[PDB]
Amino acid sequence: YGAGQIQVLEGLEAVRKRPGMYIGSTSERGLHHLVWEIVDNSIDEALAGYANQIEVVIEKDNWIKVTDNGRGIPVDIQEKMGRPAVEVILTSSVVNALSQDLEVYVHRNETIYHQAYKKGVPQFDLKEVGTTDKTGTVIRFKADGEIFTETTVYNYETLQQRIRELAFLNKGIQITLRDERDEENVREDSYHYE
Ligand SMILES: Cc1[nH]c(C(=O)NC2CCN(c3ncccc3[N+](=O)[O-])CC2)cc1Br
Ligand SMILES: [Mg+2]
Ligand SMILES: [Mg+2]
Repeated sequence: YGAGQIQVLEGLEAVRKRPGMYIGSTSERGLHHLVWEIVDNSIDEALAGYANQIEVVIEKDNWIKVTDNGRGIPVDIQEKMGRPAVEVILTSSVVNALSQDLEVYVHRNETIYHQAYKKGVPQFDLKEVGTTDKTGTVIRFKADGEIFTETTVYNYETLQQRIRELAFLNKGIQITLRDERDEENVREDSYHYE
């Protein structure tokens, strides 16, 4: 209703109108860029000194799940928007705007908080769903086929090459890639340079 929500909605419209100006293209390259946008957040949180494990999973139907053991995206009610910080951050995310569905689970304050979105729009208010003794952020997203019209299927080797490189370039971070798309044949590569 307020000036805040208005700018968020205009922001989503702008990203979906010209996706290639935000992520380079809507080809297979652009699809893979979505993963790097999320993963780069976890890398920064590790470099800041608050995380050291990152897991990227290619799930059934080419959902992507990214999990870190950082502090967790904050959930406190923000001054600007009057909404949880996590909601504000994710409603301005290009990955969220270009995903048909996105989910977040924040582990923080010994609590698990959950919110879901479609094309960047929150589907309900941030909800406490359980408790935890760890901190971290889990992001699950499904790329929007309306945007990524060529393909929404990830290439394991493409993710693997860059994930390995990230681990090599950011020594000490454990980065794991797992492909669960075929439950009968699951592949996993784990990188941890010392
Ligand atoms: C997958 C993933 N991980 C993160 C992440 O770790 N974000 C950090 C950003 C800094 N955070 C903060 N922590 C404490 C106070 C204020 C903060 N902040 O400014 O967001 C913790 C989460 C964002 C996303 Br997608
Ligand atoms: Mg509570
Ligand atoms: Mg380590």
